Amino acid sequence: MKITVRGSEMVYPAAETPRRRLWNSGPDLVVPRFHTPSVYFFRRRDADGNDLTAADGSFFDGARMRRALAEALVPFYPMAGRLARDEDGRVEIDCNAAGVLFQEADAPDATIDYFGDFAPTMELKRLIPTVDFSDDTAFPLLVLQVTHFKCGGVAIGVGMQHHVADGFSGLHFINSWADLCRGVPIAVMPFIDRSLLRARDPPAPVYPHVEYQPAPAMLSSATPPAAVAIFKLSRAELGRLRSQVPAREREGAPRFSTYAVLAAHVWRCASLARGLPADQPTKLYCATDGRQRLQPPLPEGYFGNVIFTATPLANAGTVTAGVAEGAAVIQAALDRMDDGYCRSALDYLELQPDLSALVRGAHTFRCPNLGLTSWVRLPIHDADFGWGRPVFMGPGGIAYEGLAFVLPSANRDGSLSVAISLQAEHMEKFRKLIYDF
Repeated sequence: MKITVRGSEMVYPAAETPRRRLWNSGPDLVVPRFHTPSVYFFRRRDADGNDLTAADGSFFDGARMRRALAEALVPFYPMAGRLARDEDGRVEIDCNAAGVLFQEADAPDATIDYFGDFAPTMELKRLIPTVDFSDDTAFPLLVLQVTHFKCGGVAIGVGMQHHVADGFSGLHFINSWADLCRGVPIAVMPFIDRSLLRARDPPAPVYPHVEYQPAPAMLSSATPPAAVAIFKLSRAELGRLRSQVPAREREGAPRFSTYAVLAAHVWRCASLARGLPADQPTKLYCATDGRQRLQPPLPEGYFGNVIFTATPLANAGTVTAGVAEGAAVIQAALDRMDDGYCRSALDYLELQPDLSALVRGAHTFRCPNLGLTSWVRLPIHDADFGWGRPVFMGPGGIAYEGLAFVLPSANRDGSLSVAISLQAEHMEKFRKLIYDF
């Protein structure tokens, strides 16, 4: 489709902000080097047919948005900074207010329906500003593009460098930016001090942290194309999937989380689709929010990365045997993510000679392994700038196979969607397995 950029300027904070280097904790460091993409979609009508155009005739006015942005970058000032390194070469956030990129764009001939079910194909990359990554310290930490489509639809494309914050804090920012645009004040101010996640001195890990160890390889005696798709499960279908996993009665344990059950189903379908034999090890990466796992909990508004990863690992024979079998492995891995495990992780990271080596990429999630992230308890549909809530929010283009995302439904109908990337041949199979229960 045809998209032209009609305007692009750096936006700076609306007031004086602290000039300082912001220290990064271990979890702030073991993140992807380039911008993490996400996209919001908005329609001009509310499905009841109601026009969402404002009384002043506005609909995502770039000027009002840029205004509210500059304002949000005051409390959220690190978002306006750049990367940098200290004496020791440790990456940190140079809070220099070098600003965030804001672009407006037009898709003259296409409606947002061009994007269909909104699967995170690489077609979505067009909705986010292109970044020149030639210099770590050159590029802005946040780029934004508002694209206006034929028939009145709007996309907001977000590219955020994850050293500054995880998805939880990123959404806190986006939602605060929207709050201000809609004319409501920021409910929870960010708390900006990552020293709360410093390692103990001396470090004292008590687990080996399997989550940072190398992922299993295919058993031995050109990169295949990567397909991306999205699959919806109704509240009723999820209920039926759950009812297939016997409650832990004689056990006395709580029932498996819905997350563990759905994740086991996805892991199973992916492993079957990939044709893994029973003796093939496979590792699932489940990102976990440490904010409330740590004790005492971090301050409300804590601004940064607090991600700790549960990595269930089993032979494919176990995962493919049944959803119950996979769910038990997954729930056991989730259950070990307590305060002690998370603090041990901080110590483990402190002992590493090179954190950049633990960063996960295409090599981590390629067959036989898999990443699964849930956004189900994230406020991803709360970004109402004054012209309505999004009808969809998702990842903005998955470049390689082995990543899956669970997304709640915007209309609150209790449905979930699974967006996933696999090798093309495996996706062909997966399409026919995901609903086969």
